[PDB]
Amino acid sequence: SPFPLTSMDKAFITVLEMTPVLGTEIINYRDGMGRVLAQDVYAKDNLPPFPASVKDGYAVRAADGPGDRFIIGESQAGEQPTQTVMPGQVMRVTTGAPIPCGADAVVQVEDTELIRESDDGTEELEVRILVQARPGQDIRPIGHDIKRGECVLAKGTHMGPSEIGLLATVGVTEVEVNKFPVVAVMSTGNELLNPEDDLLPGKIRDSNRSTLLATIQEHGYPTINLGIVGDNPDDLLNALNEGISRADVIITSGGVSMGEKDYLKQVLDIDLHAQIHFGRVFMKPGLPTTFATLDIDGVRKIIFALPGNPVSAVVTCNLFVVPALRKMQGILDPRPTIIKARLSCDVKLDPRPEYHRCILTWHHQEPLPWAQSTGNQSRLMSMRSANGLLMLPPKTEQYVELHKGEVVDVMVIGRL
Amino acid sequence: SPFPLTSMDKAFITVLEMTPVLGTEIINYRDGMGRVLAQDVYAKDNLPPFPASVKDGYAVRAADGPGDRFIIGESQAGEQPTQTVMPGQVMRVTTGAPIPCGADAVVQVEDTELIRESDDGTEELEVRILVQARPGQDIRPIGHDIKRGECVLAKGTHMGPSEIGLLATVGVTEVEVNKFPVVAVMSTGNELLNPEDDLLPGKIRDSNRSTLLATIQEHGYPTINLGIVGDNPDDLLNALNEGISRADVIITSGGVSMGEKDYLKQVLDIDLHAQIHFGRVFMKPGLPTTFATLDIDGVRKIIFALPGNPVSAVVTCNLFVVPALRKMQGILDPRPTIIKARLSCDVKLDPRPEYHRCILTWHHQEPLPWAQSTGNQSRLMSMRSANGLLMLPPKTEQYVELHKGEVVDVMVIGRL
Repeated sequence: SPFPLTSMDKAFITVLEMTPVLGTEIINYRDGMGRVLAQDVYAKDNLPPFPASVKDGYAVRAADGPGDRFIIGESQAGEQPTQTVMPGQVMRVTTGAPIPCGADAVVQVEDTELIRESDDGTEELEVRILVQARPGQDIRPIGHDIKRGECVLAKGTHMGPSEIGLLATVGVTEVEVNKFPVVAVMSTGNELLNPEDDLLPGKIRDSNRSTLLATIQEHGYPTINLGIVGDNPDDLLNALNEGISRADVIITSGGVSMGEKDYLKQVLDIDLHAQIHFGRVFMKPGLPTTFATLDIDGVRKIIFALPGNPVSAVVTCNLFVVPALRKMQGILDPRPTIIKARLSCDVKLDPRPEYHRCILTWHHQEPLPWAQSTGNQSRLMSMRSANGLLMLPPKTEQYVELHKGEVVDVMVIGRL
Repeated sequence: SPFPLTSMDKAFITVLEMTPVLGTEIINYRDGMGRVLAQDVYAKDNLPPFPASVKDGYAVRAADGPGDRFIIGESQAGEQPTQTVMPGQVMRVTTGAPIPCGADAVVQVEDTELIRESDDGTEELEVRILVQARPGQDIRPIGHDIKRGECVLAKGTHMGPSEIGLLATVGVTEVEVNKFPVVAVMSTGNELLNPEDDLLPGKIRDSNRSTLLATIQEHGYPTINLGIVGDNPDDLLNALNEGISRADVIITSGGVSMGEKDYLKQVLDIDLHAQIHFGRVFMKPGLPTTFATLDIDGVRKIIFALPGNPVSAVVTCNLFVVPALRKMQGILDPRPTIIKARLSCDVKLDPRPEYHRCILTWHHQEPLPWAQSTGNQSRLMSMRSANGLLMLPPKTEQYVELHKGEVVDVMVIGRL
């Protein structure tokens, strides 16, 4: 130390290379949102499991052709019919009802005309079939949608609502998935008070813990608030030991610049015996960002020591922490989604790659969204929550500034 | 009935026009994610509340200019200094520390050279200042970032992690927000079994409840599972009455096509005394979709009767239900985000506007994402969860088909 400047590219790959994938657990399928399957899932039944009508109408014998027919009964959803349709007969069917024995096609009600009904009008007795049915018409045969023994979901699938619905369909209500990481967050600094506190001389409220915890919670991971820790080695070691005991990932903010600090980087190295992989990153903001791993008893803990600056802490959380968490919970390609957008304002480039929260908006019929950096002046736009992180290239002897309208990379960090 | 075909545009505006905005409640700021503020929030303190150093270095008198200086002490984060810097003196400062009386500028450590330190090396005693400081240099004056009395968040703001961090910063830990809707979901149909059940003759498992509940939960709203209800008027009325009692929004699936059904539309009208605003929509899938409101005791309940077809139920939930829920929880412009994408395959157009789940992907440096419809054939792509809903125009005497590469509208429905 001062630790080497690590390039942004190397820092990012290092995080993903060194981060473990968590082990597996069995869950109820209803709790599956955002989980990654650690097993293939097979169907144990056909869908449909009986031949089913696609339409409201009549189950017919195609070989009878068009003509006038006696209605012998009705096949209704949920009940296996017991009658057999004979020549000159049909059975009323509704969508989803089983096709009765004897019938080999369905004719939809619009292709029929009713001839006779009961005196009280509640039962149809005779119908005119106006068309020549093709065999199998408007019937879903057994297993048309899913066959018994078919693999319907592969291991590695990241589940959303439709996958949960598919598990329900096939009756696989307990599934093996990767665990979610438990993430502990602490803040360090003698100037910090809790949000609930009135100010005292020399002090400010801690906002990083809240911002970071919210960011992690937004992605669905369980969290632990480890509070504010004093900037001294003893208290820091104790807090880190608690985090290691209680969590898979520890995030700290503060204590990583040069000066009064570097207690933190020193404590990680000498007292905790952690391996610090990088301690400075060539990026703006985020220069003092630190990443370490600790191996205990065949388990790898990961530690992120983020800058105390509140803006820097939230940018680095989205760039480094979130992808790591995604890898830990089993997502095969944990990289963030990066989209192309048009800059709303001119921006000056820095020798470091630069990152800034922004709002992405689509304008009428224009194919690319516009990216407007936050914090810098309309009323409505100044109220929206950031959903992007602008990713600006470092300046070069040639490119020193980017202009309004130019296409840039933006990392998605909020629901769009 | 058969109810008039309502255009997709009219159906959508009707839903948003008729849906109420819920009342307000006070919450702890930590629970604020996704909430909409129903109050303006003001700062009661300045940030910083004392003049603060931007840098590690020395607090100086600019009028002394460059030269050799006695270091009289250190100002550290969290402690108000008690000494006054006199001519020819400086005080060590770290980033965030208060500027002592007497000093009017900070010179960063890189613009200095140390002359003398204590015998044990732990305390700096004399330093050479190499530059002419400008008055106020590297100091954040009181209120530079936030002024006492400043409105930092406006009513109508939809909160994310950064807004939660801002509440923590200003110490406003309880805030008035709109309530979230409680959404009850039931399925109807005599053919339906619970996911936990083995199949019986004539029956299939209910997947809609699971898919719909997951979709609603993904957006963060509380839900109630009302189970499977028999397709008969008595049981339907009882279930609806339970939903009305327990929830703000009731979603049913099944019972809305012509035939064995229309018990549901009849029960809503005659027994529940609800106002059905539309009962068919000119769309594919989703034709039988029904929307109703019920006013009791100055409270408006909303009821969506979605198609029983599992694909139709999930498309209609994203098009109609989600925007309604967004309006109920106070979001000022509850419309979904619609983006432009390139079709991955040729598609035939229908006389109805058509909607289909898809996966959006960005390719290397290409500015527009590609949209690939689900369900229709690579391995990896067939595993991803849908994040889009393709919105296809109705066919016209001129446009009958859309080709691979053509730009189409896609509604975002998943984290991208």
